[PDB]
Amino acid sequence: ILVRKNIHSLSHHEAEELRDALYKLQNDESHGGYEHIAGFHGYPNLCPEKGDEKYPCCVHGMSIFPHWHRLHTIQFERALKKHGSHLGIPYWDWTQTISSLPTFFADSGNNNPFFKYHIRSINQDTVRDVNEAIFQQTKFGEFSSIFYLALQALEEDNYCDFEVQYEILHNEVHALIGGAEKYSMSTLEYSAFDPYFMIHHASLDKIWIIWQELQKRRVKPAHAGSCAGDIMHVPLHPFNYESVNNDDFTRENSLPNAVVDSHRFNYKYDNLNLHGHNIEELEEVLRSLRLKSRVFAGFVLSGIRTTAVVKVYIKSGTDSDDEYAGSFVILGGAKEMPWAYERLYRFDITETVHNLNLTDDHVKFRFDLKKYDHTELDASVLPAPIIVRRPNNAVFDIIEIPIGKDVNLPPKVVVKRGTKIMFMSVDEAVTTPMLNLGSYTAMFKCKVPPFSFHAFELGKMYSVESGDYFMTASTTELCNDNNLRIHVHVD
Amino acid sequence: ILVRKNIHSLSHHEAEELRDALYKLQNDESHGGYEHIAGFHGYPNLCPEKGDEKYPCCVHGMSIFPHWHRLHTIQFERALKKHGSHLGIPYWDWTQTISSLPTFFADSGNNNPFFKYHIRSINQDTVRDVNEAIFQQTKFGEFSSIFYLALQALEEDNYCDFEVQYEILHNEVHALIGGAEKYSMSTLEYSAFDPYFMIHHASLDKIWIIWQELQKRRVKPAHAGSCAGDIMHVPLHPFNYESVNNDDFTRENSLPNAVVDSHRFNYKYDNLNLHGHNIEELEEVLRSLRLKSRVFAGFVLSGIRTTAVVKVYIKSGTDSDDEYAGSFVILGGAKEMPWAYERLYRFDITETVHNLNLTDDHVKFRFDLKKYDHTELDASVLPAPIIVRRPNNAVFDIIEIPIGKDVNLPPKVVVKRGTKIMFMSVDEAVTTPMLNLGSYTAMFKCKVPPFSFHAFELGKMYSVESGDYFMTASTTELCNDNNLRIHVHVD
Ligand SMILES: [Cu+2]
Ligand SMILES: [Cu+2]
Ligand SMILES: [Cu+2]
Ligand SMILES: [Cu+2]
Repeated sequence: ILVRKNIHSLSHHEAEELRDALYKLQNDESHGGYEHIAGFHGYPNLCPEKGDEKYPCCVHGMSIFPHWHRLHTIQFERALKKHGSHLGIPYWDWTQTISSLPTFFADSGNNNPFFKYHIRSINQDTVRDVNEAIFQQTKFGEFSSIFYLALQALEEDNYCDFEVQYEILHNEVHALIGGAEKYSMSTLEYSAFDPYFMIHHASLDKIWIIWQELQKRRVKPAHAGSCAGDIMHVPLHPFNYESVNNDDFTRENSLPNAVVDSHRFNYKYDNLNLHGHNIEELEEVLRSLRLKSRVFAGFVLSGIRTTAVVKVYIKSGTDSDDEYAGSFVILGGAKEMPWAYERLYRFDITETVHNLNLTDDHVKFRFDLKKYDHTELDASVLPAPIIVRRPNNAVFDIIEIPIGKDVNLPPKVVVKRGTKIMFMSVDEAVTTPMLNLGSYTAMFKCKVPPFSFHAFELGKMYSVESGDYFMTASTTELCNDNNLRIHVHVD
Repeated sequence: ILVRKNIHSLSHHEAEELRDALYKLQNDESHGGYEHIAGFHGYPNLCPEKGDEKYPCCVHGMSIFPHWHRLHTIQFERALKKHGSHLGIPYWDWTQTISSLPTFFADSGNNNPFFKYHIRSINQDTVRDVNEAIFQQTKFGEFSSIFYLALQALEEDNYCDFEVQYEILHNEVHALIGGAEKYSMSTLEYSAFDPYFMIHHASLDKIWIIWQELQKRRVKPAHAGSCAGDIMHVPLHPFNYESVNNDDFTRENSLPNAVVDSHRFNYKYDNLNLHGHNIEELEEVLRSLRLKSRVFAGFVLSGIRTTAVVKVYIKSGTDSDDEYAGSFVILGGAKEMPWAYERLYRFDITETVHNLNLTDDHVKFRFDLKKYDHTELDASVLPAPIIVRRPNNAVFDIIEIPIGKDVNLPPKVVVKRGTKIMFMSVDEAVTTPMLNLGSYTAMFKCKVPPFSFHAFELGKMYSVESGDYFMTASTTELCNDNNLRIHVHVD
């Protein structure tokens, strides 16, 4: 019987309840206190039952990334109501044209509890190094910045391929807000303490909702167990571990398959509209993208044990003229629990490609540069972008063009039974054999037969069948000249 | 309405029909001829629809190894009846004490069509280099040689862990019969032509049958799709390809899930007794093994693109005194289609170990020597034996002790939900951390967290839970000092 009203439709009278509730919680050091709730995600680490090895309970990159967050956000909200609340956590639609940071934060003075919070555990206040994060261009379709990504998440079908777009989209915000500060909102291991953090995740949660049932309207209900669900059949840590917020709902309903439905944790949003668009209205904008063929840059991101950014630079035919193809962010931090996107990260680079006039399957590759919160780091681990072209009219097929030679990436799962696959003949040195489904992981360690062309993967081709595939080098030796062994998988 | 009567209970009158039927087939060069039927398995290769790359349709090592064979044997039999037969293909129980090779073969003179056959395609007659393959010791339990293996196949539960024991057992015979001859019955790429071959596989088929329903008597019905079945949902090549024996039954019922039941291809055996033991009687002998703890030497055999033998030598405490721990055979041949046992190969070495007095989990390893049809070959690719101890009373649990350092093998699947696992602390240089379930294949490529001991795998321990596991080196560097990354799996 609670509701997360918009932070914009907020009223002075309403504003009070929020500040009072949060303050009372902030000055609370009990297991249900604010210094303890923010401790779940960032530092200090806990989860493992006395493993004396710490461990960030923050679940990022995993298939349940949104599941652990959706429950944590309600944990924050529930803790408030218990401390004297009236309305739910205010959400902020940061997709729309941002003219300035919410006055709910900016009001640093008057000791606003929503702008920052004193860690208390190891001192240090929650500081933020705001970034531009603005520059209008055009709304209502083709909205530059944020919105596109968010709208590109609802666009995606299936949940496992959606989760990626869901996270990456939310990864952006964290950066601009926390900037490059020590214990900022961008620093995974501390971003949890920030007042915004607790409420920001709610803003993202709302997007999940709109998409959740949005799928139902496409005879493609995706929510609980769909694809990589073996990871879901396990309670969210440390919500289940005996030392949680002790909130009957959380401590027990910590199971991912239970947190899948929001109408269970007693709370609803004032609306289900994004960027001023209603579900039916917004569903139209989505139809716009699908009406225009766009080339995407596949990414098989993997845990870099740290949060940072990455500027995608497209090579030009001139001589080397780079190009700001865009830029995304990867959350994380040393001591984080290992993760690796099983699914590809749909990233649009359409226009950028058309400028230098290159083909998706034809000789097309680029060299991007990544960067930590502030300093430069090993841009090495790309891992080799896996170009993917999504045809316009008549979609939900998507083509997948891996590569041939100098490719770098573990088994990529484009999933979405019915998807198309191919290979990049990049580098003429290597022809177009590329074994195919060698056999099982064992064989995948490169052990191709004596010229016995176990055909299946040729030049510019395609697929349609599902199941478990694979792609190894034409010959045994031509395998170790780049480690060609991308184990593609379906479903 | 046909029957495969024993080759021993055979009578002169009956013998004729068999010789006539086979002869008429042998001198038949049509698509349903004998030179064409034997062509399905060995050379010349076919299967792929005009891939001009040949391809041995012989399916060995795969989970459907017995499925493709069971259908081929009926193909041979059906071809005969169509050419004038009366009884089914005679089976020979080679498990029992062998006093001498069947007189159905030995009768070289009189131009016996069952002793050999002229390839005709590329000349050369079917020759065999018989091996001793005898030496009585004791029957009715603990029968040295053959029978043990066969009885060790019915012993095993589940079908995927059975198929291995099923093949390896049948792999033996091939050797002794073909010996070390060019186009012998031991040479995969030609063994198909041999008259025995066509009938021998029928002998093995009978064992599959007795085991098939034998399981049903243990409330554990395993036949069609059980474990690795994705490989079954595909017709057996080239039985389906348009150019098969054109036998309505084969050409159509080529689907593995259909060949699972024999009572479908119109044919039954004169009995279902092995080594003179009835199903109920034999089921007792099985109860004997389970009543005595036996240590086994796990094996994750993988396609060596050739058929050969391997002598397991156990190291002694003396100084290096080896020991004839036994010996098995691996069928195959250059140009063969890639295979790799997903499941482990149960091989008993009990007594051998007790002599030098060593412990399964404790410092225990051995160096075996493998050999091609006649010459020595790279004994390299072991791959590191994965010792497994099967406790007596109260079985169907099996313990799995992999290893720590200098281990070599892809993801091993002990399956059998409820199985136990551990690790060999062999080599004190490496302690007992061994990460555990790092994450997904991506993470498995070694990328363990910063000392963050994602506990699960410790010293002499165990398991019980199912699902997909894994085991990586304690530290990132300690991983590449042997490539510790055996991806264990259950179910
Ligand atoms: Cu987080
Ligand atoms: Cu977050
Ligand atoms: Cu065979
Ligand atoms: Cu065989």
